[PDB]
Parts: sequence; structure tokens; C-alpha cells
Amino acid sequence: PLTEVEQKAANGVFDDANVQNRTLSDWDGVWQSVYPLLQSGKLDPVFQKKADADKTKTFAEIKDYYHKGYATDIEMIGIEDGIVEFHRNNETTSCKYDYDGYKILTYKSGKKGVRYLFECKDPESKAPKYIQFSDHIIAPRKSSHFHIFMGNDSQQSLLNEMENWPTYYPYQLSSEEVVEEMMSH
Ligand SMILES: [Zn+2]
Ligand SMILES: [Zn+2]
Ligand SMILES: [Zn+2]
Ligand SMILES: [Zn+2]
Repeated sequence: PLTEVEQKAANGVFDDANVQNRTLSDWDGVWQSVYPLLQSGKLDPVFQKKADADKTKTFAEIKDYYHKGYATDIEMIGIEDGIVEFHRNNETTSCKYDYDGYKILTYKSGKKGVRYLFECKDPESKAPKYIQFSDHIIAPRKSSHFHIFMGNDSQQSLLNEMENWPTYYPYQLSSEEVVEEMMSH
């Protein structure tokens, strides 16, 4: 239903006074890394239509951007009931994360983002200690796909990465369904 104002927001325009707190369950769902769709060339039409409206960019450099961009080996995230399970190699880790606010970011492009931060306070879980969802939303609302940044250093390091953003769409969707979305977008 996306409003028109929620849309200048997704594009990185918003007043820092409009961001609001979100909860872990904006991101409940079972979810699939779109990386394998990069790798089998399933996403090219996206990177195509994009070099078609960017004269600074060739199909080549765009693809290379999303390659470095989506690379993860967390194949699959499942989030539900306060817990986040990561699937890397026929083995999950999970942890009951705790909301720890949001950082507002301004990118080198003058453009802005909000990372909604969480942390694992479980001594006994083996999940990443620090996670940050960023999903182009600034206020409570169910995600449609998201970037998650994850690490065990601090929050600030993650805040520092602009290089990698493993990107997740819902498991329901077909490859055909995923690309469709990244165009109508
Ligand atoms: Zn501020
Ligand atoms: Zn698995
Ligand atoms: Zn993004
Ligand atoms: Zn989308």
C-alpha cells in the first residue's frame, strides 16, 4: 500500500525526526539470500534496466557491485517469536536478539538510511553478536526484503561496512517472482 511519503523515505529522504523505533517482527518470515540468483545470472535484467538509466554505469560494473554486495554464505534466515536462526551449512545458530535502537546514516551520496540494530546477549548462543537490519523503511511496518549486516566486533564496525549487505527476500517467491519485484522498485 506504500504511501507517497513513505516512498521519498525509501529513497533516502526523510527528516531524522520521523524515523521511529521498529521491532524484530517487522522481519518475521522465512527468507532466502538472493545471492544464488545473482550467480546463476537470474538477476541480470535488473542490473540491465539499471545501466539503461545510468550513464556512469555499464551492465558490467553494476553486476560487479551486487556481487560484492550480496555475497554471503548465510543461505537462509528465519526469524520468528523474537529469535533469529541463520542457515549456513546444514547447521543453524540462533539467538534471542534485543533491540538496541537505530542509527541514522547519511551516505557519501548525500543520501540517508536507518540501520535498526540488535544484539545477542546470549552467552550460550553462537549467532553473530551484532546485527543491523536495513530495509528502506524508517518506521514500524513488515519488511518486504532486507539487508542484514552481521558481526562480532561492535555495532560501529557494522555501521562502517557499505561494501557487503547480504540481501534477503521471502522464501515463498520463485526466481521469476524475485526479479519482478526488483524491477517494480
Ligand atoms: Zn540526529
Ligand atoms: Zn538450512
Ligand atoms: Zn538497499
Ligand atoms: Zn523491493
